[PDB]
Amino acid sequence: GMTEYKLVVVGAVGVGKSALTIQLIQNHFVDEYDPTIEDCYRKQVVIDGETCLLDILDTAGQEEYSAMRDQYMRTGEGFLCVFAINNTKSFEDIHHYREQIKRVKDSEDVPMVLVGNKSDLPSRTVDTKQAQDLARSYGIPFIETSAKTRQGVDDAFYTLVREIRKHKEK
Ligand SMILES: Nc1nc2c(ncn2[C@@H]2O[C@H](COP(=O)(O)OP(=O)(O)O)[C@@H](O)[C@H]2O)c(=O)[nH]1
Ligand SMILES: *Sc1ccc(F)c(F)c1
Ligand SMILES: [Mg+2]
Repeated sequence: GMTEYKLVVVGAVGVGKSALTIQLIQNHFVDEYDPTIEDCYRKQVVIDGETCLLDILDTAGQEEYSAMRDQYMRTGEGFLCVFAINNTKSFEDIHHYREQIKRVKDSEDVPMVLVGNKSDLPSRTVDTKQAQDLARSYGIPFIETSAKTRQGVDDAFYTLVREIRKHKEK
């Protein structure tokens, strides 16, 4: 089979995890997608000339059993840590997600990309400089996206694949 990357999209409810994922997969923007639905998507793409399969888990937070969260964190190779630029709490929540993924994988070397979504809105509580500072402290890229306009969306996902590649070649 073609090379396969397992990606997991995490972050506070309402930040745009579903909208980002559906924009990547189906190239349209979804105004309303039930906040409580968690689903694994598949999409064949070409990244740096490489035909590959993306398995993307669009997460929805708490699970029936915490075992289920741990399972997808161990399976996942890379994580999109998403906040919304007009939501400070969602930015603060990033610390929790960073910690929890490292904790479950018991690793200090977990491919991640920090994503500030909703960049199309003038309304902004988290400046680029603040987000850049956090990503720098993690040693990971920061990308601003808009699931609505599509800006930055392929970059967010493809960068995460490239981060996974760097980990795997070690
Ligand atoms: N303006 C704007 N709205 C967005 C963007 N991404 C998501 N939304 C809206 O934010 C709300 C929550 O998005 P959703 O994808 O369901 O967030 P999730 O809970 O993280 O899965 C929905 O009403 C979306 O239409 C974006 O990039 N720009
Ligand atoms: S689509 C998917 C399901 C589970 C998982 F851990 C992933 F990384 C992707
Ligand atoms: Mg959702």
